[PDB]
Amino acid sequence: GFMGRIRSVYPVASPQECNNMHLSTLMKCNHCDEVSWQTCDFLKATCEHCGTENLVIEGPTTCGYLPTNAVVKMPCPACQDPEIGPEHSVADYHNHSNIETRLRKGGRTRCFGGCVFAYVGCYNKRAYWVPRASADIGSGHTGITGDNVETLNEDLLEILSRERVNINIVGDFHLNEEVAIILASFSASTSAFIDTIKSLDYKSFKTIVESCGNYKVTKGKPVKGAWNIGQQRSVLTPLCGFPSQAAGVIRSIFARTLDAANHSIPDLQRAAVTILDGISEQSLRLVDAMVYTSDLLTNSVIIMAYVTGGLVQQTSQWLSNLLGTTVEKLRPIFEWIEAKLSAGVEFLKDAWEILKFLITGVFDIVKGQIQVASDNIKDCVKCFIDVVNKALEMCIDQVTIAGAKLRSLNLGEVFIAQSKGLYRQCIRGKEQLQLLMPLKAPKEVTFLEGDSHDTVLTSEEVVLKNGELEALETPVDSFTNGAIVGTPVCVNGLMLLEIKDKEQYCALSPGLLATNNVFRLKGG
Ligand SMILES: [Zn+2]
Ligand SMILES: [Zn+2]
Repeated sequence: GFMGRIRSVYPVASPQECNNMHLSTLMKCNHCDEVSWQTCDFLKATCEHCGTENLVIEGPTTCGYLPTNAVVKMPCPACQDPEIGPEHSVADYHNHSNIETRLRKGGRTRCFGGCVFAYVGCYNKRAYWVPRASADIGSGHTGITGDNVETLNEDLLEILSRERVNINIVGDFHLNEEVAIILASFSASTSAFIDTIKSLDYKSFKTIVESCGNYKVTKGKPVKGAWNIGQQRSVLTPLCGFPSQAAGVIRSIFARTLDAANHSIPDLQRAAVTILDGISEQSLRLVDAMVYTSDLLTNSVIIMAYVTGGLVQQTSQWLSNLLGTTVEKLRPIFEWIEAKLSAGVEFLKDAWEILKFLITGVFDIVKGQIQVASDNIKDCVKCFIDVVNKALEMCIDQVTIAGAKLRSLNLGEVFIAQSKGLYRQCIRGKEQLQLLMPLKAPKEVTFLEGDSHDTVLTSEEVVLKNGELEALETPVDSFTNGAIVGTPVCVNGLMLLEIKDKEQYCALSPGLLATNNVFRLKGG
């Protein structure tokens, strides 16, 4: 506010070095009829569910952890009104502030959740108040003041009066709301928090929380007498009353409630977008960082609706990247997804789970079909994978390399899919190739490009041979756990790596490494 008065409070050079406090009262919201801790100033509170501004009514209140250079900013009626204006006297503020005050020996004060606030001045038509006295139940928390407060107050006390508060992750470590708002408590801007929240894991959560706080972080699954992080606890609780801006965004995002009603998912998505943008210009990028890079667990409708809308584009991207081609022949997959997204809330959590598979799922491509690696694949995901595999099976045909017929996959580029991996049929000419070619044989040698196991090359003598070919389903690692070593052979015009005692041969790649497709010679 006025620089001289603020500097008598804090060793502060500019009003912007002052940190806003988190104030909240437990009260019902007329619009949503729910009783929730609502963020507020001295007179107005906002529902974190409804998002509607309300008038503070008597109830338990708290100021949360007190930050450095703490202030409570409020719109100034006097500064806003045209007649009185930005220049006004301390007592003229108090007349139109419509904030009832108690007169102490130091001057007018106002109390809130165990802090006594004093008015320093207006600045940019906003009043600044500072806490002249502030309780501490430990870790800077101001405690709760109200009628049935001790039950909650005693829990808070046991976690917080410790020199080092103990964070205990009870199960497996996962990004949920409580973890997010604890990390957010350390970030001076929402933008900064975005970068820190990426690729989060127990170690990084441990190093960050411990470096920047009086915390000790334990992953003992068995719970202790301190702050236990299990699952599904709201960030709308005084223990999570951190005052920073990022924490404020995270608390709002995870508290909004959108009624899915009979709306389709792309409708809820458009609704989600506007709700999220009003919270913060960074919130879309914040949720994206949390969902796509740190495996956020939540049941929030807004967060789920924001990311799962679209979905076809995210699915096409996922498909194009692992098939290495355009996926417009796979049209059936996208119609199905459009259809299920139109169902609305019914499909919402299945959309959520499909998305998470696209991001972190573990599979291989075998005989032109996706094969997942885990049997805890959810029922909604098994159904989705079988939608995809049925679309691929429409694109399956037969290519015949000279000597044998091999399973094809016509996807705007023909791929070979007899075995694990998708193989291009790139032919490079013997001209200039590293290994010397007898040129006895036609220069119709074929390579096949794709996933390649490391190879050792005993001798570079090339050995032509002929006879008919057999296509074999067997994987190379099944017969070769160790790196495969061999001397090249060309049968009818493509390099098949060979070891003589084994009756099997494997195809070669540009760069001369071995591949999964494997063949044998007629009659063994
Ligand atoms: Zn409400
Ligand atoms: Zn004023």
